[PDB]
Amino acid sequence: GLRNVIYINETHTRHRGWLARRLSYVLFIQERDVHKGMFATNVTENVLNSSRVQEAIAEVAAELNPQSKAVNKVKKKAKRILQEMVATVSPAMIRLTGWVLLKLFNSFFWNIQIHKGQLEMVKAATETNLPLLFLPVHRSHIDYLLLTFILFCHNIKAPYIASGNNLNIPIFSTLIHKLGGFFIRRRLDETPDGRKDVLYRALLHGHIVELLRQQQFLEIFLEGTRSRSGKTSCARAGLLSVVVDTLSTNVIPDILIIPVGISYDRIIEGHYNGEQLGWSVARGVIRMLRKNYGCVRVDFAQPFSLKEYLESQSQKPVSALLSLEQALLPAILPTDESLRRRLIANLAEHILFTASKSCAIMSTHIVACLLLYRHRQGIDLSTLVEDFFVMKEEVLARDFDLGFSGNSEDVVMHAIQLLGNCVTITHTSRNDEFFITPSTTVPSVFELNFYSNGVLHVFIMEAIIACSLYAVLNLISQEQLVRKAASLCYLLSNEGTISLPCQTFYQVCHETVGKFIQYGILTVADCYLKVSQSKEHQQFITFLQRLLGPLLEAYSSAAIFVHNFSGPVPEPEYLQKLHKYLITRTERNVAVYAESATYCLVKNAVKMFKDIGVFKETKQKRVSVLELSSTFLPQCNRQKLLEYILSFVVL
Ligand SMILES: CC(C)(COP(=O)(O)OP(=O)(O)OC[C@H]1O[C@@H](n2cnc3c(N)ncnc32)[C@H](O)[C@@H]1OP(=O)(O)O)[C@@H](O)C(=O)NCCC(=O)NCCS
Ligand SMILES: CCCCCCCCCCCCCCCC(=O)OC[C@@H](O)COP(=O)(O)O
Repeated sequence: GLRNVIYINETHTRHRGWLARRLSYVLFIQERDVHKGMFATNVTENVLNSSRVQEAIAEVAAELNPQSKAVNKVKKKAKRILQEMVATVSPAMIRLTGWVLLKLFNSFFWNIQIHKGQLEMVKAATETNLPLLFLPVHRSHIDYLLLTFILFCHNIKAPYIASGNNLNIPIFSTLIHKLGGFFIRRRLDETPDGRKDVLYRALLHGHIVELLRQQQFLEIFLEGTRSRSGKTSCARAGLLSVVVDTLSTNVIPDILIIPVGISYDRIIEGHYNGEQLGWSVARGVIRMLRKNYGCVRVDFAQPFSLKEYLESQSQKPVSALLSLEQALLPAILPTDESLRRRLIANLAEHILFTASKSCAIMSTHIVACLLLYRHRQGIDLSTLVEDFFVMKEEVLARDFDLGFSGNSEDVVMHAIQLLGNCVTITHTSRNDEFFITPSTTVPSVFELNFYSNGVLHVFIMEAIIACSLYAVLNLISQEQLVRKAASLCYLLSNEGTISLPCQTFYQVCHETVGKFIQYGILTVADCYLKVSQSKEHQQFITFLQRLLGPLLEAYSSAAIFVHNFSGPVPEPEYLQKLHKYLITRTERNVAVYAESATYCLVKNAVKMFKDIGVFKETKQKRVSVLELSSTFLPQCNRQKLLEYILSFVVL
């Protein structure tokens, strides 16, 4: 029950015949319904006529005086900001781009899958007179080309995209402006001379207020950048404040929010090893686009009402105040605007979770997951083909989408040829069957790990309970397992979203222990559970244990570096000589999983220690210098902090 948006023969057009086939596409572009009338107009004028904006202008001028006829200057400046900000969509441009993208996608992709039922909802959300808001998860640059192209090819008007100021350059800007992309500043700060450019912020508020008030569609990537790790990073609540404020003020009745999940079998950009490790370009871009990449699946979550969601928050009698340190450390070592911050901050996480949990699991995702953790030593095809069937069922049985179908053999054989850089395909003695080992080198592994992290979010919970199960043992008391698991969540907090922000970890772990008894891995003898001593269950427990190896090893070997920490140092200088150590631990062959040396997990560990408050952040001259906290001034605390993390990791 799917749809391939790129698959366009004459059957997708009205006119038919030899000629009508030969020019199939050009007709399909002609038949699309996009006119100038259904786009917001008089935007600059309406934003410059705003009573908030003119008052914001009125006071910024007032400061500059010894009558006050300098208003001309600030007003003339205020205009120029909107002149570089606002977008101006041209149906002519959109069609002609859509045509090109329909050629190019059909060149360097195999297909782009859409579940009709998910879009038939969006076409019901469209035909109610409300402004929609599309919140995808940033992974590759192609994300912002797809989201629009998918809608354009179902007779839906292109959304106005919130774009980084980087792209604002001559020619390339005036193209983007005509394709809906409106440019916004980074940090919204002219200079540290001024506190806040009240004018710019008021104009930015006004623009979005106006663009929503005219019932147009908005596209915001809540992840400031695309993910280097290959999993959803920390959500930014920058613009969601601007969009919620619009509702808070009562200038528009309601907004619909649509989480989107775009999964790639192979991202055009490829591995991020170049960053994670720490003429000739244009040649590289030719070398880039001449390669083929795999399948794509874009998954739209159910549109929900922000108005109702914001009411639903006011039904909660008490909010979550517990600190990451106050959760963990006491178990290891014997308001007015702050509520408003948390309120909008949680929404962003709730969205990214919903989006990330829509993303379809790919073939590469499943192959990498097996190759890294299930085997590593490397296996002959037949065993991997039989496993690829077994894993596929494990994913479907947990209610997740697959971005592949057909013969397991062929779906794996396709997926190998994408991982051809990491994977080595050889011939074994007295066999017609071919052998498959992955790379365990410094640079190659990161590519396998990156694509492997695609599946991590399906098993992330069961893995925490699987690690905690091993932890508690060194006839389990259920309370202790939940209590122990609950911290391993607070510890791996920064690494990624584990569950919905609206419920506590205790409950999530209780439910996931509740799942293990339903599967029948744990059974009843306060409650006393026993682990099923069955080959299949044990190998699954050890797979789930192994799966979190890199994510614990890095956090362990991070604390091994803290053991000897000399004086206060700037963080950007520290992170490099912490990241050096983890590379040096592969270089010497001390670190087990070479995955751990990735730059992403280093930032997570330091932010985790900064959340725990081992390093007291005392930022100066616009950089974070790390002060070794009074609690962790002695050695015996850091010793226990090291001993603790070691309990979860298998030796
Ligand atoms: C413009 C943008 C950069 C703003 O984020 P930022 O400036 O980096 O983040 P800050 O926390 O410094 O934002 C400052 C303001 O945001 C608002 N804000 C940020 N987090 C907030 C939260 N949790 N609750 C309420 N308001 C919040 C406040 O009004 C805050 O005011 P302040 O300056 O007095 O603190 C925005 O782009 C963003 O972060 N999110 C969208 C990402 C994006 O579209 N990037 C382009 C690539 S497609
Ligand atoms: C049918 C035709 C479809 C029309 C397609 C038009 C698409 C318009 C694109 C608008 C401009 C892009 C949107 C903003 C995205 C953006 O700003 O990406 C850059 C950052 O996130 C990532 O930065 P980094 O990872 O640090 O390089």
